[PDB]
Amino acid sequence: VNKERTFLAVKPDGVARGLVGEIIARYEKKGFVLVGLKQLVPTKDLAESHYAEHKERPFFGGLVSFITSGPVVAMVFEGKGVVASARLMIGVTNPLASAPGSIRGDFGVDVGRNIIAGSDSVESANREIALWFKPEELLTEVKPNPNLYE
Amino acid sequence: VNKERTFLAVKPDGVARGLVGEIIARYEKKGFVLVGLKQLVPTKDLAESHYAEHKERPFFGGLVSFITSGPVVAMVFEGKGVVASARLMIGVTNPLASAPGSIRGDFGVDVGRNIIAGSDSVESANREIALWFKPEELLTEVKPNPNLYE
Amino acid sequence: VNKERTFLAVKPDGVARGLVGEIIARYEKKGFVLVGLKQLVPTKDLAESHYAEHKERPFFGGLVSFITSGPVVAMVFEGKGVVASARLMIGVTNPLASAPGSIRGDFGVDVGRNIIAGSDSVESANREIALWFKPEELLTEVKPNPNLYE
Amino acid sequence: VNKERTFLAVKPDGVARGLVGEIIARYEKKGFVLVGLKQLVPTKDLAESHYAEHKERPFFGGLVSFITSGPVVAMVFEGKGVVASARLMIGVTNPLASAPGSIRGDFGVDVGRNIIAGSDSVESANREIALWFKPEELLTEVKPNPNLYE
Amino acid sequence: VNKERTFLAVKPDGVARGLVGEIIARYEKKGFVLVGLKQLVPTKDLAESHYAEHKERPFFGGLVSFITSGPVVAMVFEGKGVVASARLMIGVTNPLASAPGSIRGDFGVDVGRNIIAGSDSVESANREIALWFKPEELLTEVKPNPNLYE
Amino acid sequence: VNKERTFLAVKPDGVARGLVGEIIARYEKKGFVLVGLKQLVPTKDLAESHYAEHKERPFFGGLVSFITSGPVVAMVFEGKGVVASARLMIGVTNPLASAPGSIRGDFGVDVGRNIIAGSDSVESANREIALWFKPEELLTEVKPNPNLYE
Repeated sequence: VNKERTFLAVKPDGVARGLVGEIIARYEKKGFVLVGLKQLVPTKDLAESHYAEHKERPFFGGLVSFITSGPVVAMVFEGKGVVASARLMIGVTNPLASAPGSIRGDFGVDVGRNIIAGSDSVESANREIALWFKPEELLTEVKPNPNLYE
Repeated sequence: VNKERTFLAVKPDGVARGLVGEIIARYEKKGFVLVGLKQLVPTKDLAESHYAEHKERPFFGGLVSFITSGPVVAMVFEGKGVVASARLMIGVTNPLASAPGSIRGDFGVDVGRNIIAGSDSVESANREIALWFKPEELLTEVKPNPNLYE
Repeated sequence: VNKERTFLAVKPDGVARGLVGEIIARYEKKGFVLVGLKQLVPTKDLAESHYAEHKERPFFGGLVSFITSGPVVAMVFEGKGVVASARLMIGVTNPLASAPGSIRGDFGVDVGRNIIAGSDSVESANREIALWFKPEELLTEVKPNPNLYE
Repeated sequence: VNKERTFLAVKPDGVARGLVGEIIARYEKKGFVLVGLKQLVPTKDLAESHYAEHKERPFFGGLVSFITSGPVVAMVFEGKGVVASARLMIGVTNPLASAPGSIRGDFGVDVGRNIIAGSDSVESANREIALWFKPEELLTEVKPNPNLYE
Repeated sequence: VNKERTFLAVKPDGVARGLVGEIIARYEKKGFVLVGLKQLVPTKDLAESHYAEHKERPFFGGLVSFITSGPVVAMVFEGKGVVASARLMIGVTNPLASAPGSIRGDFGVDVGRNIIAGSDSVESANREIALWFKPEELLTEVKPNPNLYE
Repeated sequence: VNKERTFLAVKPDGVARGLVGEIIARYEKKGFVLVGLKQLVPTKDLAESHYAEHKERPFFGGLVSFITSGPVVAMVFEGKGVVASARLMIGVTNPLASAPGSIRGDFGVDVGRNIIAGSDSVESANREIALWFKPEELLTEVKPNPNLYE
């Protein structure tokens, strides 16, 4: 189904480096539809909840500290297979090993400053969307270019 | 002063044509800082207030109808001379007469589908920002790349 | 009216320099619709007819010789004000004096190797289209993106 | 040998989405030479012949219907290993699984709207070129940039 | 004549912002030929000599201080009318008033951080080239693409 | 460590094709820092030393002949994992088999005209840097954007 949605966050390093527009344009060109979008400086509570799966790990603190250190651009994109497709467009965890053409492959060098993060599964996407966005902040009616889907 | 701000709205035609990222990237490359950003479908009340200066004119209705017909990406950019600079980057009212290199010059053809609109003066910017955005939706602390200003 | 058409020819120097795609993309992004397109090596008869307005001038021979020296990409674009708009996107006769952002301003240096030429008026466009293209080579039904025109 | 040729068709969805110039530019930058180019609306006879290998399959009808639904940009490119190289530049059948950097990976989302198709072998290329183009529509003498081949 | 040369320096702010490649590519696409190129951190003596025309003015000190504050990418480009053409591609002194499409118009905001500077006349170019480059650092034989000049 | 360095040379075919700026921009966008840069026409002695590992092979002569046939743009980039990362950004030896998104994948077609070459290991990088550049030609103090490294 064409209504799958994923959550993407341009982290503070991506915003600070002026990469927001470049990133959004890659998803728009692909044909995914923007369904939610806003810039905010995450609070500690929102960050700890977002990274809750890592809470027992040592690196949890650093992830929380970094994401609340500056503005973040949060967005929700809709489309067929968007969850896995957006991860492929992002690259792998280590930017140095990500292929040229991917966001991290083209712009990043360090695991801890890897620019953007997207949901890893439909289930986590559904959880993340509900955490970061109020229902009224998301488009209800979506209309993709008519030349994108059979 | 380097803290001047302007309000820009990517209208429904610009969002529908997948031009949001392209537009944001032009302002980021220029060195202006994103201070507010969100997508919303304007209500009639917000639209009539935004276009209040034209309320006695015949074309008022059409402007209100069009802007509430679909999603809009609202944003606030900060920087020296941003109000006039952003207008220059946009082009003139008629896209056909706008120079190649400007947003309307590169992407538009009709006055009524001219993609984006920006504040025409600091005073109108201040009014528009307060209409479209709550104070907590705007960054308070802004940090431009350190190589941009003397 | 939205059905005006203009004739554009990417000259041999533009084809040889690998600029065909770059040029077509500029008109597509603008919103003009491709209505005719083909590559051919012009015959002397077609060239002399195309440049017939200059036939009494000394430089006529050189224009004819150059345009028949290699492949040319001929195209017809449709849209509101396309004739004048396409000239503005091209630049002025001398590439050195053309503004950055225009095709000649961005890519050319010499009057005699100025990459592309477009019709100078609706009347000349109508004549040029009929010279270079058979009626069955042109789209009859045209459908522009629906977000381009009011 | 440097004179191998392949047939590429930008399908109706690619033309409708304004991707013709972007696609041609990718092959020009690569160093392949444009040897044939035209826009046409395929007739049913030409479509059934093009897709003749699938004629016994159920999905044959849909392929024929779609390709004759609007304009197509047909082209022939020449160069060493162009047949396999052009397929690699295109991506795999499913755009969602195509790598960022490839045409389908960057712009497509659905198998049935996958933008462009290229010959799968030299033999099929030779058949397709002869179907879509008359011999006089193809360049006989080809001259690649002199810095491309040893 | 096609052998005119101009001197361009990407100042410390341009180097620091990662704009070197973008700038060089604009001149290469235009058709000008790179005849000299190097990165160096200017010494005070070289800076005072470069800005010698302003030595009696108050702002002289600041120009000298800034240009010696970090790496500079110095280059010499060759081609017809390159001196005036390169200035047009750069924009005017104030980046805010420079047109979109020009380097300063697209990337700058402050007079004192205006990214790049080029020779203002053939005479000053000849002086600047001799100051910044040793004769053996410059190409003697130049070969422009053959499709650029008549 | 973040101070690893690699040597890259845009070969004569890359310079001749106007690809210098495009290539430098890819490394700048990635976040690597330019630490050395110059254009020169290699002497036979420098070439034979650069390709010394192949001196017993038949193709040695051709490599030496080609690299001394015209200008070369030599550069040194600094950053974490830059040696392997730059090779990945370049592609594989055969441009036809290099993935779209890589420099050779996007721009090349022949093994002998493969545009650019980078060090294959830290040890060879250290040798190549010392061969092509004098110590005073390299930046001593390097400052990467502060948003690149943790």
